[PDB]
Amino acid sequence: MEKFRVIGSTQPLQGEVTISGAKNAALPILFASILAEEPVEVANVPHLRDIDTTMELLERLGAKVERNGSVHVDAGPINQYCAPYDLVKTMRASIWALGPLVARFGQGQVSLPGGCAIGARPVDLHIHGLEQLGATITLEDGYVKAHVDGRLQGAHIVMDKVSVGATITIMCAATLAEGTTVLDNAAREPEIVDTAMFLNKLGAKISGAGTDSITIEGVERLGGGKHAVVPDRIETGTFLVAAAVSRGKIVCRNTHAHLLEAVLAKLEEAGAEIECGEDWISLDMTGRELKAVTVRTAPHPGFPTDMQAQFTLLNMMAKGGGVITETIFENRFMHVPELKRMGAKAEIEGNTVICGDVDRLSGAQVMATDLRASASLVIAGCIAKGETIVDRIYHIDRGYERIEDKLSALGANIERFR
Amino acid sequence: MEKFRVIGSTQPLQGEVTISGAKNAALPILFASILAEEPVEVANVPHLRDIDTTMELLERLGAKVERNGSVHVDAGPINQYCAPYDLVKTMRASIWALGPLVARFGQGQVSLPGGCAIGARPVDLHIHGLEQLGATITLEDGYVKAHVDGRLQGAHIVMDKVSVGATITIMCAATLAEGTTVLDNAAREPEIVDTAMFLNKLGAKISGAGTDSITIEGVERLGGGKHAVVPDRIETGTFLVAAAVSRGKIVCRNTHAHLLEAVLAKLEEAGAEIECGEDWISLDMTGRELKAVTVRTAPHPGFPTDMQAQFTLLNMMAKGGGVITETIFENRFMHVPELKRMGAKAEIEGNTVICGDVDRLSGAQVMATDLRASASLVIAGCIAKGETIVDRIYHIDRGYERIEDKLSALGANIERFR
Amino acid sequence: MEKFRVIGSTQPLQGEVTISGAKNAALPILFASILAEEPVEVANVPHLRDIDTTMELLERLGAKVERNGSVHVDAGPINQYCAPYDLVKTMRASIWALGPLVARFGQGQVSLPGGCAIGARPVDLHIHGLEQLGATITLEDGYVKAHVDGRLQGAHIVMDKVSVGATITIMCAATLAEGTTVLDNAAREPEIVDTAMFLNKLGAKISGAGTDSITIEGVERLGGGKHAVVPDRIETGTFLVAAAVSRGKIVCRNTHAHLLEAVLAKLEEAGAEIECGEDWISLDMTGRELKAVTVRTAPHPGFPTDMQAQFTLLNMMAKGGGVITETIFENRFMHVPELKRMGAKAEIEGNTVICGDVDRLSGAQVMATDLRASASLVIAGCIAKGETIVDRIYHIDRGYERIEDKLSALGANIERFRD
Amino acid sequence: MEKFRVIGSTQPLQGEVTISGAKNAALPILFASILAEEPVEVANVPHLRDIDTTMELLERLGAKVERNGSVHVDAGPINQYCAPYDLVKTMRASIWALGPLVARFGQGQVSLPGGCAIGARPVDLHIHGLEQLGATITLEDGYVKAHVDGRLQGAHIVMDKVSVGATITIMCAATLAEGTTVLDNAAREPEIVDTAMFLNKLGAKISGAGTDSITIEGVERLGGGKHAVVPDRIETGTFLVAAAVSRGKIVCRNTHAHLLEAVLAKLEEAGAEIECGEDWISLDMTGRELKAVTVRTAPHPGFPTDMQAQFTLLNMMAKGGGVITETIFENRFMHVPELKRMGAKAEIEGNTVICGDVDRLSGAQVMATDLRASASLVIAGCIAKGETIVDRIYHIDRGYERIEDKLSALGANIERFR
Ligand SMILES: CC(=O)N[C@H]1[C@@H](OP(=O)(O)OP(=O)(O)OC[C@H]2O[C@@H](n3ccc(=O)[nH]c3=O)[C@H](O)[C@@H]2O)O[C@H](CO)[C@@H](O)[C@@H]1O
Ligand SMILES: CC(=O)N[C@H]1[C@@H](OP(=O)(O)OP(=O)(O)OC[C@H]2O[C@@H](n3ccc(=O)[nH]c3=O)[C@H](O)[C@@H]2O)O[C@H](CO)[C@@H](O)[C@@H]1O
Ligand SMILES: CC(=O)N[C@H]1[C@@H](OP(=O)(O)OP(=O)(O)OC[C@H]2O[C@@H](n3ccc(=O)[nH]c3=O)[C@H](O)[C@@H]2O)O[C@H](CO)[C@@H](O)[C@@H]1O
Ligand SMILES: CC(=O)N[C@H]1[C@@H](OP(=O)(O)OP(=O)(O)OC[C@H]2O[C@@H](n3ccc(=O)[nH]c3=O)[C@H](O)[C@@H]2O)O[C@H](CO)[C@@H](O)[C@@H]1O
Ligand SMILES: *[C@H](C)[C@H](O)P(=O)(O)O
Ligand SMILES: *[C@H](C)[C@H](O)P(=O)(O)O
Ligand SMILES: *[C@H](C)[C@H](O)P(=O)(O)O
Ligand SMILES: *[C@H](C)[C@H](O)P(=O)(O)O
Ligand code: NA
Ligand code: NA
Ligand code: NA
Ligand code: NA
Ligand code: NA
Repeated sequence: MEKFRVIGSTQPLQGEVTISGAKNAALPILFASILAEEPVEVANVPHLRDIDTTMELLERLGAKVERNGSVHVDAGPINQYCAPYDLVKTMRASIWALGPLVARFGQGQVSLPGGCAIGARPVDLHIHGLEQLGATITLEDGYVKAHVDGRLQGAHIVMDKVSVGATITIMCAATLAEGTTVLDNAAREPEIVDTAMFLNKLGAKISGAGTDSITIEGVERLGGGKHAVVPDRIETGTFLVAAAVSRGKIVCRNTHAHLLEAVLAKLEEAGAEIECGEDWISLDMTGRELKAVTVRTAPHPGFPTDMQAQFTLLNMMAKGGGVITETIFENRFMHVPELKRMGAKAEIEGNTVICGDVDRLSGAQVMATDLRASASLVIAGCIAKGETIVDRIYHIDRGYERIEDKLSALGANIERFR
Repeated sequence: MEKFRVIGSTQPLQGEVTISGAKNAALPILFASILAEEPVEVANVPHLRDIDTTMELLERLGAKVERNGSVHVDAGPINQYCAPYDLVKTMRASIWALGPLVARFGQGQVSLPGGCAIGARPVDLHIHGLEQLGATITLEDGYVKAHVDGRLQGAHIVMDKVSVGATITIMCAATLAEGTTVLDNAAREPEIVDTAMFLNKLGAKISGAGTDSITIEGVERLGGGKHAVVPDRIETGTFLVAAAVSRGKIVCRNTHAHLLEAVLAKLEEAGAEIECGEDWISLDMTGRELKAVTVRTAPHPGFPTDMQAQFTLLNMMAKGGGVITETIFENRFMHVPELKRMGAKAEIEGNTVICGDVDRLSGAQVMATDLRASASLVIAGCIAKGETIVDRIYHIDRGYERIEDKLSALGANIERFR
Repeated sequence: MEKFRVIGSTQPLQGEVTISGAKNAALPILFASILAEEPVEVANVPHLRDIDTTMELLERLGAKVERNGSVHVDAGPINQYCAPYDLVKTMRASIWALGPLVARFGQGQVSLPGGCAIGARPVDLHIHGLEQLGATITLEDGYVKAHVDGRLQGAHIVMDKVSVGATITIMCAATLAEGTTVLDNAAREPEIVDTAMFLNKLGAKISGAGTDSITIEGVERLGGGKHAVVPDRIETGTFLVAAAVSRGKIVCRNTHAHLLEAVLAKLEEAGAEIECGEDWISLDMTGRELKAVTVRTAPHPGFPTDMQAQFTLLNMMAKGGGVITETIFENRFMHVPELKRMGAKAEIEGNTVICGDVDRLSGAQVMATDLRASASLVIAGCIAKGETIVDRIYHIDRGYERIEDKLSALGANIERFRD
Repeated sequence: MEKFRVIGSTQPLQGEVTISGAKNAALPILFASILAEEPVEVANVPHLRDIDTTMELLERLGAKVERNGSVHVDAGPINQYCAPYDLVKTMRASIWALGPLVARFGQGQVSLPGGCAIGARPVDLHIHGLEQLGATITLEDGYVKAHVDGRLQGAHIVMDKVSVGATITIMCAATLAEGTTVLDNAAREPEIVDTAMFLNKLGAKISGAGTDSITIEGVERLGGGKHAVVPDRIETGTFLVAAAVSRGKIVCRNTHAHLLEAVLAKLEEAGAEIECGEDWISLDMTGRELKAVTVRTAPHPGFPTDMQAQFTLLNMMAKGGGVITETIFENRFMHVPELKRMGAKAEIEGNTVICGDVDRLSGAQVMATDLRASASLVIAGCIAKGETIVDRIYHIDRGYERIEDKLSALGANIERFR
């Protein structure tokens, strides 16, 4: 198991960082490419483990896949329709293959994702969504087995809850259904907007993406095309926090303020000065005193739960307390007892963390548990005093491309080892 | 203390009900008219106590007010700026007086509302939204005291949580600020749309209302005009549920399905046949079995917390159990133990009620506690066996207009008495 | 509708206060006397609205009832078996009438309590506990109708949750059942112990009260007798909070520390010097810095939920934050938005209050919603700057005896008034 | 990693099983023996990973240790005082080393445990209680470092909350203090009672163990002795559920009903025939109808949280719903989504699972995440239709001795493989 050895410092993290394509846009785009009958190019895809898994999954369906900067996909010759346990237990996102498969081939099988470290994370909304589009779905031997005689049919659908994943499953499958689909109470996340933009280039007709009502007019087939994935707003916030919490000064390139206004306002409120350009965001925390903030996770454009662990660390270092309420997932405070091992002060109650204030963390051996928690611990390591060992660092590589290099270019002292 | 004596019946409720203007659009529109220098007419306003309290409150500022079908307001000669405790303790919506006063006159005092039966209901967002428009705000003798030297200044504001009230405060006040305001993560409720249509008729420049990003270009003054208040989606919901739970058959006039797509979909799922027209909605339940649903309250267009009490009842009488989860207010199951007095089966756990199934309620003396719970008890009274006395019915009059007359036309047996 | 006009001061509250008998012991014991075939005298009973309500409820069953220092009760000639809606809507402890009546007479009807301000407060455990003693129970037109053909039958009962009320129902009712009952996971509140002491004087055979396992050996009947009610630990805590929060000095007479060790340790943790005698407790906070504390309400001997609102105020005036977590009742933070009107700082999330720090509160008009919140507002009145009007003050009289007079003896400026 | 291959059947699980000594007794007793200057012998100790790890902990302090039926410990020559990271990350109960060490040697160091999967599990109450006995405690490099100049000082302590672990820590440490200690609001779990019996045989002076006030009079030193560990009530509960959920008939030996009255009563309420002897409990579910039940977890003698996963399975197979509220640990529902893979039906909200009804589960591949979930998954494997693979089965050996053997003796078809 790979680990990070991090040697901390009161040195501010400063410099520049090039922000990669969004993990959470590139995934649903690549799964959406199953619908396409012609070759497809997806530019600005980061190198992550979840993309290798996704790439392998498409290969195992009969698609031809190749990558470096872009990923090229020829989904034309797809002639298998299963996403097996072996891969799904690796990556629950695999659920996204069920919609495109049934919609294009009338058939689809996908291992039901078991339990996630951050929550039970059921998929009822995906299932009920495709059923509403005319599919028949069962569970046999732990596989969600879906099928429809003919084409899926357009329907008016109102989501019980706001769900990113399910909004996508339904929107994507609806592109090849007969007639028109109106999905109400959809999620507004910008990766949804990007997945629609991509599909529309292939010959789909999706309108209202990024509003709570999405209209999809079904077409008989989708073609080919090129698309550059939207920048990663979470990677972006992650580095801004890294600068904020170290009295630092950083500019993020190839990223856009409109993707993360809630985070940018919270960072301004915690003391930072923020500037924005055509395609960059800068943060200056030099000579500014870090102040605690109150936070409530919520659907976009509210505060994203993917920034929650990073702001737990911020508040732990910020004077004036700091309270974080997590509404989205039920078990996403696993970073707290780890940070406590480094001398951090906080208390948990239901869905809320109440942070104390601490001048400086102490290096210690800690263990990553999930993707965003993992990053917070590495940042903690950078500012702490002495040597930090972050075990199980493969979690980071699921969502950050070569984070040790990116942070090293900012003055961090990080070693990847076995 | 007025009461309702209801004699229940197995007879399904049938007929027509004419839906009134939305209470929650009428109110902010009325408070918004404080910004107007010229006479205003607000049509399609229901007769509720809360609208009387709002009228009394404008009178006390120096406005000229009168009504019957419409409400007529001349806020030109206003020369006092305090909303006093004796009225605010009656109706917390009075905080809406603060923003217009300070925006137009540079000054405002409103009594800080105390505890609500359904929740703590703080107004921290209203105060902090106004502070970002450049107002200086104190609390003194229980009065939220706001002031600004000159005009408020437009700003970029990102809401910390979704709030209907706070969104309104900020939008209305920004219509007279110098420069442009952008309000992100605003509430999307349809009463916000209405208020904004109203304000634009007076010379305001508000775009994006009904989306999560509201842009307001400030103007130096607003003039006069005439506006008709959007129909009440909650009152619509309430009668649709009455029909459904008595296995009956109704049509609601002067309403629009697009105001309540979440409610209509749960009524369909529960078994009801629903048709919609240009300005009407019907529900037919005759010879259809009532089926339990799970519901989760959320901000519009999700399932409204103002429909939750009524849907508790529906589940209590429906087969298959039913689960209602309330995310918005922390204490809105006060109806449950009073319904249990009538023989209902339910268990509360945290923010969730788990309903059993019951064939028919039994009449009993019960007590209304809040507006929406009140109507649930009344509906319950109509289907129960024997006589139900609902104490403290003045709550119903705050939000429904002569509901004993509307239900009477549908065949209910209801007496108002002391 | 009565109010208090409180005028605040920085002068610490100082002096003595004589603790009355526990309301929450007085009540079960009076409902318990329904079992008694002959005269009973209950000493050390406070003068409260809830006791007046209990005495009328007893009268309406056919008991003969008088009071002043004590309450005298002859339950011998009881001839009716209904607790009517008009009384239960007033006081939900009226549910305790169900078990004695069914146990002694084979029958009892009691109106099913509605919603309470502080939580839904179902009574399913009382009912189920009585069903398991052999009773048949139905809900008919809002009334809990219980009957049994003959005497109740002892049973081994394991409580699904800890409930003060239900433990008492089952305990009392069991004293006239045939054979032996063992109640497990029983509440251990001292008011249960005192009710058990009371019943045993009348010829009952209750053992293990105050532990999690209570054995009741049923008897055929119960005599009469005399009992002085245990001190009120909540009133005790409430005055000790008053001294502490006013940076003052107090001694409470006719009370015992062993009733509230959890409150005392938190008061010491808040920075107070506390001393105890055989029947008194003193607190001195003079020259001392009030420090915030974290609290988790929990069954006795844990931190009592009835002290929560008062400790909410304590933490709001204390430095260092302060976190209060309520695990018992679901909606018991109504005092918070009212204290906010007086300038307090706190935020609520779920079952937890996170308190800020404030040097001095500010007088304002405020509304009592419940008994314990009522007292916290009064105490806040005493230390705030200026005048405070506490509306709907009748709540306080449900559980405190002439509280304005007790506070006035300490230095407070309080006026009960109308209109 | 070892796995179980289970092949399910409708065959009822029937026969006998011998209950071992309680895991949760044997551990605190073996940590308690750090106090003793003379050899100690602890009989009826189960063969479990956690007991190997404890024996290793003890040796590393310099104690002499053998086992098989019993564990022998000679703590006399202890010359070291650290519980290192490499052991604590394996088993957080190593915290119980801290108290005995500082009590006996004036010094102790223990790695601050990180996150547990079932909750954050802080240890604040152990620290604050040892400080109240006169210890000075610090956090340094992730180690809890305790020390006192001389002997500990008996104190009057009220626990902020009920904690099994801290109760024991404070109780054990107090046996060597100068003077008397009174631990109010103490935990009452029978494993505390057992530990105190063990200590009094060595010369300690503990009384009240079993109630909420424990009085310990300090002595100078403690000698040696023999003690048979109390039967495991959770292992007992677990086999009783296995029979109940299989329409089965079982008798458990070397166990006592008074250890688990809460569980027996819910089993009876579920429709099972229970009978109890001097040292046995039997359950007969043959030809009986399994009925759902409600459970609220709570401190002993309430319903134990270590039975909650098993009772989740039970209610999932029982008719009439089933609600389970967990009030002790904040993330103890990880079995749920894994059972869903097997066709189980249930939803979760906050601290509560709302169970549906299923006639028979479907074999699938599933993942154990903790001790009690692990066992519930194996039992589900025995009653499901088809083949079930439970991965990461080492979890189960942390607390159940040779469970595949105990279950085969009841009819089951289980295979341990790699
Ligand atoms: C795009 C991606 O690869 N993963 C992201 C995606 O996860 P994901 O799409 O799983 O997140 P969702 O918005 O679907 O889920 C949010 C909440 O809704 C619940 N829910 C969801 C579906 C369902 O059928 N039933 C149900 O109850 C989930 O358990 C969770 O409690 O959005 C999350 C919300 O920002 C991000 O944190 C994840 O990083
Ligand atoms: C229009 C009107 O007269 N009343 C409606 C309005 O109330 P209202 O405008 O009060 O509702 P909000 O959306 O503002 O409140 C929603 C949640 O946000 C919280 N919050 C609100 C303001 C604030 O400054 N801080 C804060 O934390 C509230 O306590 C609540 O828990 O919207 C509610 C939600 O649809 C409706 O049920 C009410 O019937
Ligand atoms: C007259 C009297 O002595 N009143 C006290 C008594 O009230 P009371 O006896 O009502 O309080 P309980 O101990 O019964 O209630 C504890 C918890 O159990 C729940 N519950 C209770 C009974 C039941 O049948 N089902 C059920 O679910 C309640 O809703 C509550 O959440 O104890 C409370 C808790 O210490 C004190 O605050 C009250 O001042
Ligand atoms: C080795 C052992 O005997 N383990 C058992 C023991 O664990 P353990 O002794 O760790 O359990 P505790 O009773 O201490 O913990 C109960 C609750 O208190 C909290 N807490 C605990 C200690 C502390 O210092 N601060 C704090 O907040 C925990 O988060 C938990 O939510 O009791 C549990 C409760 O039945 C059982 O499930 C475990 O199997
Ligand atoms: C953990 C985050 C989930 O189970 P995965 O499928 O995304 O790994
Ligand atoms: C209850 C709904 C609130 O407290 P009000 O101010 O509207 O009376
Ligand atoms: C409120 C405290 C309850 O409903 P009561 O019966 O004591 O008035
Ligand atoms: C999980 C059960 C805890 O971390 P452990 O230390 O007992 O493994
Ligand atoms: Na902080
Ligand atoms: Na139902
Ligand atoms: Na404080
Ligand atoms: Na609540
Ligand atoms: Na079930």
